[PDB]
Amino acid sequence: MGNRGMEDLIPLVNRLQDAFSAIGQNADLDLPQIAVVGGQSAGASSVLENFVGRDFLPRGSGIVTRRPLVLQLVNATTEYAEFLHCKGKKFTDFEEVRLEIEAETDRVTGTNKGISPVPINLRVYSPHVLNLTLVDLPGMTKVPVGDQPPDIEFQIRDMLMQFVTKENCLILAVSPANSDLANSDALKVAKEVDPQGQRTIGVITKLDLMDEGTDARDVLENKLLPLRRGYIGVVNRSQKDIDGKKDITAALAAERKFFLSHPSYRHLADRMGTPYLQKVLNQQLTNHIRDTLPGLRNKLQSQLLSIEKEVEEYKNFRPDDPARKTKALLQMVQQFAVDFEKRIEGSG
Amino acid sequence: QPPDIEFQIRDMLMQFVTKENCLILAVSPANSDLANSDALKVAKEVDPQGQRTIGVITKLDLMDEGTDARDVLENKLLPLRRGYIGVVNRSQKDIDGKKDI
Ligand SMILES: Nc1nc2c(ncn2[C@@H]2O[C@H](COP(=O)(O)OP(=O)(O)O)[C@@H](O)[C@H]2O)c(=O)[nH]1
Ligand SMILES: Nc1nc2c(ncn2[C@@H]2O[C@H](COP(=O)(O)OP(=O)(O)O)[C@@H](O)[C@H]2O)c(=O)[nH]1
Ligand SMILES: [Mg+2]
Repeated sequence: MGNRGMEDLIPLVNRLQDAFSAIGQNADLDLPQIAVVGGQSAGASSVLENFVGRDFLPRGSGIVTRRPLVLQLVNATTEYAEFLHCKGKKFTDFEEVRLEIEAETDRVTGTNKGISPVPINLRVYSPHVLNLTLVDLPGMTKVPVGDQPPDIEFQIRDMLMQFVTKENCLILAVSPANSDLANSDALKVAKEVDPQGQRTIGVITKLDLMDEGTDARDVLENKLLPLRRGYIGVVNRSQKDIDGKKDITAALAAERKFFLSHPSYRHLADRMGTPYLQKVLNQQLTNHIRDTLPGLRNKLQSQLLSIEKEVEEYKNFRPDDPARKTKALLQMVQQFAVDFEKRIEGSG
Repeated sequence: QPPDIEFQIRDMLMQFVTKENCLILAVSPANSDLANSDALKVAKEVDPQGQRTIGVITKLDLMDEGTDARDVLENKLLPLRRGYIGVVNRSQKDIDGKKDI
């Protein structure tokens, strides 16, 4: 478990914040939010929790993500979690967090596969995290089931648009490997909000459920459908694994063996896996934080220039200074005589 | 393929399933959530009452270990008037292996 690529980026945020906080101003470290987009049963929830590094989300077959979950990571001296609707309560075990998520979902949506556009806000504190916003959205569908109205498609789409048309947001498009990539819904959305692929990152899931004799080699090599940032293959847990409480360590080891042994993927074994997706995202934050430094320097540079002309004199102040008093006297008298002539004569 | 490939293919479907004296076979794999099928959405829009539509489930040997399609084959998840029929075809390895029908 855990995400150790944050450690190299936490102090940079602290140092810059301490730099501005001393002057009574805050640092515009507007780190982007990460939205996970995909279709029903694509694997989005499994992907997202691997970036957080904690096992707390609900996952499995069926419509499990019935409400948008917004996770806010906050740097803190101790690790704990809390909800907005459980004010005054403290969560010290993520299993309780997962159960609360299901309970809060059913209380509003019912049990017959309902949805609700009102999100759930989870705030996890920890010393090993940045101040990040992570969004876990419901998957998209075509036809209603259970109590879903005829317009279930568009209600889900609007929930999606509110979080992906927002600037400064990484779109993490997850698609299954055992379905034709031309018929993925994630990529249809990405190419409508991010035409040039500057934000979009593709993930290919379910590489271990391919039909025998077929592979995704022309996908992971960015040949079938060119994507600016390429595709990353991942092998998450199976539904049996979820119900079997399979450990994370075993899942990662199996993912490593898979890519190292599959004949069509060995030459890409180092571009794929859970840890590589962490590295790409972390590197994506680091590029953003370092791309904003020029603005911060210019702000401080402008302020010094404005203040410098006066503090040059204040720093040399001595109360016993006849020269200052007489210089002040000549300035006041010259100001009065100019103001006086202005009002009477019209000069100036 | 131009940007409007989606609506060019759809306009071809709407020339054969938008008329009477026609049966429609809604084909969809079983290794994906049935709620996301494009076959049913088209059939439901053209044949709301399910008079003509018949559902087919094509890939039952490719389902993730630990689940099954009973909720569909028993016409419970998305009840369809004429039910659903499950089939198991030749894999890609078999097509290239010259396996007899
Ligand atoms: N074996 C395997 N199972 C997967 C993979 N990706 C997703 N699944 C399964 O697909 C189901 C759906 O997972 P989930 O992410 O909750 O779908 P979601 O509704 O999009 O969140 C789960 O049972 C996962 O175990 C994969 O790469 N390999
Ligand atoms: N293993 C397996 N493969 C299947 C099954 N049904 C279809 N396929 C595969 O589906 C692939 C494409 O089928 P096809 O009918 O051409 O899809 P189409 O583009 O709609 O015609 C073929 O390679 C088949 O081997 C199945 O039940 N099991
Ligand atoms: Mg989900």
